Amino acid sequence: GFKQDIATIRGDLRTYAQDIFLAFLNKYPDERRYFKNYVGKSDQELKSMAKFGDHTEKVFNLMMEVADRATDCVPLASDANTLVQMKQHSSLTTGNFEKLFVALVEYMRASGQSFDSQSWDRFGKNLVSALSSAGMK
Amino acid sequence: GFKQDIATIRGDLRTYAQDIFLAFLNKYPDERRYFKNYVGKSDQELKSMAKFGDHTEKVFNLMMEVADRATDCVPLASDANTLVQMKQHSSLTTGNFEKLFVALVEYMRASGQSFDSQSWDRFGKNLVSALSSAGMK
Ligand code: HEM
Ligand code: HEM
Ligand SMILES: [Xe]
Ligand SMILES: [Xe]
Ligand SMILES: [Xe]
Ligand SMILES: [Xe]
Repeated sequence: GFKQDIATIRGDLRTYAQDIFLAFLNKYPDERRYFKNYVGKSDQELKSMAKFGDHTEKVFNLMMEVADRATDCVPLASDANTLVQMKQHSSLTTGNFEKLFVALVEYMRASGQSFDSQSWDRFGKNLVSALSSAGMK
Repeated sequence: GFKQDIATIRGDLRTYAQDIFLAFLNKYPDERRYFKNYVGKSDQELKSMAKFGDHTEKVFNLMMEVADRATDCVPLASDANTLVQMKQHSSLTTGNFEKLFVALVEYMRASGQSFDSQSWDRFGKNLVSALSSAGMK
C-alpha cells in the first residue's frame, strides 16, 4: 500500500527520485521553464549534473515526509502551507503539482512493481486541494 | 510437486504466510479494506502487531490443511463449505479468493524456489469452483 510505497521509495531514494522527476520532465517538457539549466539535455546528461541529483533528492526527501505525515493520503495543512510559502515555489500554481503527480502515477503504473498507484493519485489530488486551501492559485 | 510445496510452506509458515499475504495486499490494494487494522501501516509496522502475525499464520495453516486434504489439487467439499460458512468470510465473493491465488502463484513464480506454481494455480481454480458449488457468490 501507500505506507509501504514510502518505504520502497526511501530504500532507493536517489534512483527513484531521478527516474520519477525525469518521467515528469519528459511527459511535460515545458515544465523545465521553472528550473535552471535543465533544457537541452538528455536524461543521462541531467543525471551527471550534481545539482540535478541534489535537487531531486531534496524534493523526494520532502515528498516522502509529507506522504508519511498524511492520514489516508490526506496531507497536513502545515505541509501544504510550507510548500506554498517556499520562496522557490513563488512562480507555481496547483497545475504544476497536478502534472507532477500524473507523471508519478503513470511511472508507477508503467513499472513491473506493486506500487499502490491509485493511492498516489488520491494523495496528489488531496495535496492540490490542500495547496488551494493554503492559498496557492 | 504440490505435496513438497506444502512441506516447504509449513517449514517456515510465518515467513511465507506474511510474505504471500503482503504480496496479495500490494497487488490488490483495495483488498486491505477487509483488514481495517492493517490500513496505513508499512510491512514492518504490520509485523510488529501481534494479530498480524497470528492471523496470517492461521490463514495459511488452514490453507495448507485444505491443500493437504485435497486429491490431485481438488479440495474436499467439506473444506470448501467451512471457508464459505466462516463468519469472517460473510462479505466475500469468489473473486476475493481468485485474487489471493493470482498473487500466491505470482509470488511462487517470482521466487528463486522450484514451487509447482501450475498446481497452485489449478488448486486455486478448483477451490473457487468448490466455493461456488458450496454457495459462495
Ligand atoms: C510535493 C511536491 C514538491 C515538493 C515536496 C517540492 C520540494 C522542493 C524542495 C525541497 C526544494 C529545494 C531543493 C533544494 O534546495 O535543492 C524545491 C525547489 C524548487 N521547486 Fe519544488 N517541490 C515540489 C513540487 C514542485 C513542482 C511541481 C515544481 C514545478 C513544476 C517545483 C519547482 C521548484 C523550483 C523551480 C525549485 C528551485 C529550483 C531548484 O531547486 O532546482 N516544485 N522544491
Ligand atoms: C483459502 C484461502 C483462505 C483461508 C484458508 C482463510 C482462512 C482464514 C482463517 C483461519 C481466519 C481466522 C484467523 C484467526 O482465527 O485469527 C480468517 C479470517 C479472515 N479472513 Fe480468511 N481465508 C482465506 C481467504 C480469504 C480472503 C481471500 C479474504 C478476503 C480478501 C479473507 C478475509 C478474511 C477476513 C477479513 C478475516 C478476519 C480478519 C482477520 O483475521 O484478519 N479470507 N481467514
Ligand atoms: Xe518537482
Ligand atoms: Xe512540507
Ligand atoms: Xe487472505
Ligand atoms: Xe477449511
